[PDB]
Amino acid sequence: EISGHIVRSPMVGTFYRTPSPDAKAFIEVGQKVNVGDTLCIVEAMKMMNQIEADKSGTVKAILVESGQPVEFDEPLVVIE
Ligand SMILES: *C(=O)CCCC[C@@H]1SC[C@@H]2NC(=O)N[C@@H]21
Repeated sequence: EISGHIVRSPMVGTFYRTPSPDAKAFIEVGQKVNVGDTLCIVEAMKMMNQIEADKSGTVKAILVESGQPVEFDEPLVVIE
């Protein structure tokens, strides 16, 4: 059985769950995202790699661990 969809970081940077401290937190666990919705930023050299969920579904968890540097092909967020 498939485990949904997993999003692996395309490059290296810095994962996160809550951008601008004065925000509403990005797509965290138990969250709902639809093809066309935001996801999160990578923060690679100040590029704001703000990804946008394009597979719809409900986030299951994160393996990259926000606040931690990102690496090529890193499960940023796994959707259910
Ligand atoms: C880049 O100019 C310096 C670091 C910027 C950090 C960014 S702002 C939105 C995210 N939230 C946070 O705490 N850090 C990320």
